[PDB]
Amino acid sequence: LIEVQEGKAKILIPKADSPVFYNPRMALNRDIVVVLLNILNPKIVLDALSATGIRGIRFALETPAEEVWLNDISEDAYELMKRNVMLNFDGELRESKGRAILKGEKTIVINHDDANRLMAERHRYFHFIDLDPFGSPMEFLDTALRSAKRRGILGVTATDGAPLCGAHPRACLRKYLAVPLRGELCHEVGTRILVGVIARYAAKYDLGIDVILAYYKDHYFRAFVKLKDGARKGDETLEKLGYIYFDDKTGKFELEQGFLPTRPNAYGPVWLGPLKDEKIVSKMVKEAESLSLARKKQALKLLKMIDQELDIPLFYDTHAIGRRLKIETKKVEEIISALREQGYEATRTHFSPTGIKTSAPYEVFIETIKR
Ligand SMILES: C[S@@+](CCC(N)C(=O)[O-])C[C@@H]1OC(n2cnc3c(N)ncnc32)C(O)[C@@H]1O
Repeated sequence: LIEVQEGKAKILIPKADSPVFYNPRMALNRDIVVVLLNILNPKIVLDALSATGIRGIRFALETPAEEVWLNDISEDAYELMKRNVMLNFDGELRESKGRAILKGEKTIVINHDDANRLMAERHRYFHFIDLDPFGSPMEFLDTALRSAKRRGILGVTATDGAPLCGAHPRACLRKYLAVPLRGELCHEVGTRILVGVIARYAAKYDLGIDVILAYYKDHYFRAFVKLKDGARKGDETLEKLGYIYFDDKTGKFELEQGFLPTRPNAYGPVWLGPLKDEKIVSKMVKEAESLSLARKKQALKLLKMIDQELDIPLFYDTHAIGRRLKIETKKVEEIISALREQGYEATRTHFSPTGIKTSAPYEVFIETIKR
């Protein structure tokens, strides 16, 4: 059992297969949540699957959250959670039947249980829930949508890019109830599928969603959504769903808005609405800068890219399109400059190193990239 530090938190992690899971590479993902929570200010928050407890501990130490819940089904994780919490906080941790509570400046609740059972007990209780599972979050989604306030925030992660990026089509249909698209656009389609499944599951509770921030990074998808209260809110949310058509011979895509597609070879359903709230993401860049984070340089690099990134469905991948059409292409920076000079919005995208988001028609893009 060695000690490590992440952000303002110091935790004990076992040494190697490990009894309690901890991934230092996820320090960035945790930094982004911290930044967002300092903008939204949720009071009651839940770290549904905390393992070592690092996420919830940082929520308590680095954000305005007043009541923080840490939960894990593993006995080992639970014991480690209590230890690391008391490693960062003073006081006596009162425990009773797989539940330990500390009532200090911040109220910390440590629970040993199935996330679905805990969330079912806390109906319409949390202002913010963070679902960070090992793989798919689908077995916890429906209950999280009932555990969060009707105007709460949901932070969702999916680490199984295989089905979301199209490698495992069958699994994607089973888990996400959507037809995935392979290729250069898969990182974004996977992200829009995640957001779209959250929107679809939310509808039955007469709730809609506004995406605060949804992105892809190092083989995992993240979606922060704000629940909207009302049947009409839910109707308008479903109206933002749609499908994608992809011509594998050219890289040209088409979009169809609607609950159901009306042509063959449709991919989706996917969320065709905004993948970010401009104002909030803009504020996150500033907030990240004024905060001490675990991976501050990587967090700013990602947030700045997303901040300047055009918020529009899909993009054109210079490399992939070049390979499909069998043509030579210009460099990305040369293409963006050329597109802007012609009056079209054009930016790079975090979804791909060679991707370009632009309002320009496919044909205009092709004429511009042709070298
Ligand atoms: C990759 S880890 C989570 C990490 C994290 N939240 C962070 O930033 O370190 C997911 C894990 O979820 C678990 N788990 C699996 N099923 C669960 C369930 N039904 N309820 C609560 N926890 C569960 C674990 O035992 C384990 O600690």
